[PDB]
Amino acid sequence: TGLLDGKRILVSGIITDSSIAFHIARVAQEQGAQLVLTGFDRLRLIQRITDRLPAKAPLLELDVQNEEHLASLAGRVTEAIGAGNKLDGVVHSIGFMPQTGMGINPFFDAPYADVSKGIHISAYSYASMAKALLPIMNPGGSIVGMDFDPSRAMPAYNWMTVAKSALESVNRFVAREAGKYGVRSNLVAAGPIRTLAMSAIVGGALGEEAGAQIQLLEEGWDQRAPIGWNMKDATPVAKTVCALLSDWLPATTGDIIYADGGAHTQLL
Amino acid sequence: TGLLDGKRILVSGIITDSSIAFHIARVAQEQGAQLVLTGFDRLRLIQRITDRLPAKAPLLELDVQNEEHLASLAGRVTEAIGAGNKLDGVVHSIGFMPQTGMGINPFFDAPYADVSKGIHISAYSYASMAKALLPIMNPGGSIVGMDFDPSRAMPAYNWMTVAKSALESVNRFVAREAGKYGVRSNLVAAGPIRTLAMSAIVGGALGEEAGAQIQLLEEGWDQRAPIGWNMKDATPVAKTVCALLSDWLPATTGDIIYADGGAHTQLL
Amino acid sequence: TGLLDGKRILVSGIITDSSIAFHIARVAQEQGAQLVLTGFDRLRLIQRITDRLPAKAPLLELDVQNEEHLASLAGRVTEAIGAGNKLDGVVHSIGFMPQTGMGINPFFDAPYADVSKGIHISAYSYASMAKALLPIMNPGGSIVGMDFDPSRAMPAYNWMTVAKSALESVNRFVAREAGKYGVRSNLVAAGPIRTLAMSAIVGGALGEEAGAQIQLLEEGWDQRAPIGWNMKDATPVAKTVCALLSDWLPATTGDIIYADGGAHTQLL
Amino acid sequence: TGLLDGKRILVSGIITDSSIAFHIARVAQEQGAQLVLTGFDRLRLIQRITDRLPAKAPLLELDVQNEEHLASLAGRVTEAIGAGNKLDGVVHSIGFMPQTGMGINPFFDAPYADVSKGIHISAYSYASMAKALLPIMNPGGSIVGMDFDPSRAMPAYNWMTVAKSALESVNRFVAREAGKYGVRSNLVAAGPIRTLAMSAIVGGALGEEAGAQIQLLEEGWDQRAPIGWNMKDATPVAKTVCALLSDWLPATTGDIIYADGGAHTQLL
Ligand SMILES: NC(=O)c1ccc[n+]([C@@H]2O[C@H](COP(=O)([O-])OP(=O)(O)OC[C@H]3O[C@@H](n4cnc5c(N)ncnc54)[C@H](O)[C@@H]3O)[C@@H](O)[C@H]2O)c1
Ligand SMILES: NC(=O)c1ccc[n+]([C@@H]2O[C@H](COP(=O)([O-])OP(=O)(O)OC[C@H]3O[C@@H](n4cnc5c(N)ncnc54)[C@H](O)[C@@H]3O)[C@@H](O)[C@H]2O)c1
Ligand SMILES: NC(=O)c1ccc[n+]([C@@H]2O[C@H](COP(=O)([O-])OP(=O)(O)OC[C@H]3O[C@@H](n4cnc5c(N)ncnc54)[C@H](O)[C@@H]3O)[C@@H](O)[C@H]2O)c1
Ligand SMILES: NC(=O)c1ccc[n+]([C@@H]2O[C@H](COP(=O)([O-])OP(=O)(O)OC[C@H]3O[C@@H](n4cnc5c(N)ncnc54)[C@H](O)[C@@H]3O)[C@@H](O)[C@H]2O)c1
Repeated sequence: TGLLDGKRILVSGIITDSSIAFHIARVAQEQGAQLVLTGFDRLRLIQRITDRLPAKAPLLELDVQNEEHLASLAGRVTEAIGAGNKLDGVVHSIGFMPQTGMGINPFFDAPYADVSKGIHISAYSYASMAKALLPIMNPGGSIVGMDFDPSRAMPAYNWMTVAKSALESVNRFVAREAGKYGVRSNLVAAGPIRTLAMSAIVGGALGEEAGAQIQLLEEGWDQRAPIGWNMKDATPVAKTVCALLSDWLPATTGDIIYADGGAHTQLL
Repeated sequence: TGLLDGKRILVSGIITDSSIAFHIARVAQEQGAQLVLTGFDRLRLIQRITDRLPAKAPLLELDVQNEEHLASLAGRVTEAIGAGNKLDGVVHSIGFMPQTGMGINPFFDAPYADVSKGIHISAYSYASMAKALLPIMNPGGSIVGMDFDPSRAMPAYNWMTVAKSALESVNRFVAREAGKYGVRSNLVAAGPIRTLAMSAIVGGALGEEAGAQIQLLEEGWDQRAPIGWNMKDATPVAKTVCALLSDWLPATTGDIIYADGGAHTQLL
Repeated sequence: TGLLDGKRILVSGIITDSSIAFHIARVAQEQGAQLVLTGFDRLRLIQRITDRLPAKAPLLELDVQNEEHLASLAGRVTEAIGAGNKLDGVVHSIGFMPQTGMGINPFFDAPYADVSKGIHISAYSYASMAKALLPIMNPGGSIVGMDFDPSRAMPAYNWMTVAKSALESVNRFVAREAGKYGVRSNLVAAGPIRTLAMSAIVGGALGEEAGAQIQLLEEGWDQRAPIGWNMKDATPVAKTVCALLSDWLPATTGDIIYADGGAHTQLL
Repeated sequence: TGLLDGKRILVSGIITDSSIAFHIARVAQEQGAQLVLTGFDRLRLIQRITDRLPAKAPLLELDVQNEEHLASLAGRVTEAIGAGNKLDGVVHSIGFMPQTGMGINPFFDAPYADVSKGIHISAYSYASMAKALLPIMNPGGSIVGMDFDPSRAMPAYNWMTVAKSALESVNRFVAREAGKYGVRSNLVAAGPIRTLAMSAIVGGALGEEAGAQIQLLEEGWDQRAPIGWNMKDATPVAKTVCALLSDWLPATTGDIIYADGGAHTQLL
């Protein structure tokens, strides 16, 4: 018997086969979950990547900055899962910050429009998704978002760290609203993961100094983590998201679970 | 298939049928775990209470303040589980603070010997148990302890809160040592639970003012918790301990999971 | 000898005589600081209110959302303090969240444009001010911003709490940039203060339920605070801002000082 | 006019001229405070070191583990400051952990008696001192203790970190009791300081690996700190203690002020 046997779960954020959400979707399906997927802009690309998941899952277009996509979301989901069926889980694995807000570009040089775009996609959208999906969620349901520990400032991450701080605050309020539906809302704070974007940054896409800093940050992470950290393996992160989607953390809400090898609990 | 299918788990802290550890033991057995239990002082009492668990589990005497009990523990466990078998899980559900360190008795009036006894049992023993059990634990293993959020001072709990602050610090160091064995170490910070001791305190066993404060603390907790809090139900806490004992939080260590209805994430 | 004797300090955020920044400006002048003030929109109003300060201070127009005001700020300040003189201190006491983002209006109903306006003014502007003022700041300088503890979600404050979480994150990055100039950056997290806006909210300006919640929040605050909390007295907050502007906290940066009567350190 | 003009302050913890408390005492006297000093065991040594302070200060014997010294403390202080005079400030700058609880000696190998001694001196004594001194403290008074950020586990510091976690918890309760006298209670969390004991540890007194780890910890600290960290300079720490002893942080209690160059607010 699967951990998510009989659960209907919406998974957003797949772009490539290295996306954290691809691994969340794989593990959830291995655990008996019936999935509905949401994708942004490049849907032909997303459909081909998701064809490799162990089971079939309908794909729906969702640009979190689009008011029409959000207003029609619940109707499109229920149409994909069948009338009279509701979701048991929602996975928010969406994040973006324009290049001006990250890397070698000075912190003070990011124009507000770019910061605002990044916060809209990375933080506000967590509330936006919950607003659209809570009316079609079952009691005992679970909303999970992806976080990167922003409690301390760090090189290169810059305004994305600010967006994550706002996300953690948004999550605590989403928990208040979700509670009225008998639904939990939590974040998984993951360690660094070698996604296509991350590999590009290490490769110097956002500047040499930013690349050097991010590579050093990842090395320090594995060193600190009492059980180590493998940036090339998103499976421990995917399993943690599934733990929160399950009935096994029923008294946890407005909270953050750290899937970071325990690195944030250690100084050196 | 059970969440803890094939896992060998040691569970300490059963005294009565309302002990949090009784519920941890029940849920773990419902989930396919094979248990070994440890009990303090009143073993005839503990054996009769544990007879009501869905499956048989050997009972071993363990006074955490006794150096001989700790030195012979691993040998006694392996004798109960069979030579060549190791533990996959350890549950520390032990806590005690002499009456002088709690309730209406003034904070400044607790003599050091009493505070020291309370910290020995409630905090140091987490390290003591890990030292005794880590040599007989399998990689991928998990040690879980019971916590009561001590980040803020609260009426009546007094020196027990101080002992919990020390426990959280001990846990982060146990995580460093346990990591070398491929073992995780975490705490479950539970909301208030109506154990025999708790009911006695509400009943005024530690003074009227302390009883009034603890009853008010519990009411505020349910009010704050976005999903509510049922002090009479230890099952959500027991399930959370099992989530940490499972393979579903594999990247979490030196950490604290809050099974408190989300009360600590809300101000009012 | 005054605490801020010989210091040139910029103070933003005065709108009325009950503004926290009015009290910051008064105490700073009582302590020998030479001030330059910034005001938003209603400058005739601000000039008349600031006429009541114990000493004269030049007033400069500053709309933090205006790119031209920010680009000319340093030039206007240096013109007011004299060529060859730099600032020793900067006070950010600016906050705003459109009504849709606060009170009885549901959390999910705040449109992004309103949230974005609120975050621009309340969080991004802390970075904006530092970018404009750091080139005209002396080593040993200090930037202070006003915070309202957003670590936990609370009724009514809603998106303003989210903006404060973003502000705390912005502050840690401003500290990195300010450090290069030998300048500190910190926040003062104040308890609730009966400003004109706060009195209006208690009076039901943002809805009855929000008014009731905010009044209850303030009462709980004084109760929890080991030294109490007087919402009608901004002087303890003003003194704390001056402590950070002084040479008496020289090793504190990227940090938060709580001037809340110790309420955040107590559960009940 | 001095920051502590007319204040009567008790300063414990002087052992050598590099003790943090020596610098606290110097800065306080430079700021007009009238001091009373307490010393442990080697009083002839302490008297000769304190002779170098800018002004005379009476020295009283105080072993925090001695019940008689604590019971007679208030009487001895009032005798030194004159009948009808009370203290305005108390500085707790006392810390000790037996060698078994620190360095290369394994975390699990520290016997409870040694851990208990270390917690008695380093944490319980903060409550012990407050109990003895609060009856002879004026309203508006301030108690300050010395902390080393224990929120994360770190190599070598081991059980001393556990003692600091307990100290932070003790401080929040001392704040509750001190509030009844109109007195504040706070901790100063300092960065690493090259005291005689610290230099000895870097020199390998607690083992080579511990020495290497502590030297690395200090280097990382200066690197992270946006304003840097000078382990050879206790003056910024001494000034911060004086800020808390002054009337300039009147709304801060049960709290922790970080005098660490802002290192704890930065990840890398
Ligand atoms: N990679 C890491 O090291 C790391 C660590 C911790 C947390 N996270 C977080 O995990 C989440 C997933 O990112 P990832 O690392 O797997 O990278 P990714 O690039 O694989 O996924 C990000 C996703 O966001 C989507 N997205 C962007 N703008 C959108 C919009 N307007 N509407 C809808 N979707 C939009 C993209 O299509 C993409 O699928 C993000 O929240 C990220 O911040 C990443
Ligand atoms: N009850 C609550 O509200 C609450 C909330 C959060 C956390 N906790 C924690 O949960 C844990 C379990 O306590 P509980 O609430 O179930 O109460 P309990 O009284 O049922 O269990 C405490 C156990 O500690 C054992 N113990 C005491 N001294 C011992 C010693 N010297 N050696 C070995 N065992 C010893 C007792 O025998 C008992 O089985 C404790 O750590 C407690 O602090 C309790
Ligand atoms: N009142 C409280 O209970 C409380 C508690 C903690 C923190 N704070 C914070 O203290 C700060 C000062 O607010 P206050 O409570 O004294 O109220 P206030 O209304 O007196 O001051 C807020 C100021 O922000 C200014 N402002 C708004 N939009 C601006 C813009 N576009 N450009 C420039 N300035 C702009 C206003 O002109 C006003 O002077 C804010 O950051 C607030 O969030 C308030
Ligand atoms: N040195 C650092 O890097 C550092 C950093 C942060 C915090 N701290 C803390 O600062 C405080 C002062 O220590 P320090 O670093 O200046 O070292 P220190 O050795 O100079 O001072 C410690 C003092 O504690 C006293 N003490 C020990 N046992 C005692 C007892 N039984 N009764 C009374 N006094 C007793 C000693 O006599 C000594 O004066 C301690 O709490 C320490 O943990 C030190």
